[PDB]
Amino acid sequence: GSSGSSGSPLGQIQLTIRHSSQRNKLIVVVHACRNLIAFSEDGSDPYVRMYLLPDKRRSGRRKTHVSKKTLNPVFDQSFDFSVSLPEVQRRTLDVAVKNSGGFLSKDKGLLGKVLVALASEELAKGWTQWYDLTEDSGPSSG
Repeated sequence: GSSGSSGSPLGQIQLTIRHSSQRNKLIVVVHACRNLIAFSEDGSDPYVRMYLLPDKRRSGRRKTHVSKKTLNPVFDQSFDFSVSLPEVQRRTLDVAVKNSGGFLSKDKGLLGKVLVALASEELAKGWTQWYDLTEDSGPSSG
């Protein structure tokens, strides 16, 4: 280990995950994000991306609105996906918050991303917490 940054400079995000066994669906609410560094003070366009791993098909892509001229975007929206617990369990919810600044850049510019394990049993009830975004460097157990 090496001494470096102290805290979560990339940013964080709060998502309420709750999978009902009766409805066999996966509900995910995107309250809002904070501490989202901008590639340029001028203004960045932060946005949350939700993907049901492993499947990454570019068809079921479910994301929230893209706020402009702001670092702390707010959507407070709620999504849903018809998936049985048996599956969602061995699956993962790829949640990455990048900036849609495709203007004179030619890159996605990853600001921050965090993975969540839906292999929990306390999903029916649901929980709320701030997932501290981290760098790409990480295991992809899809």
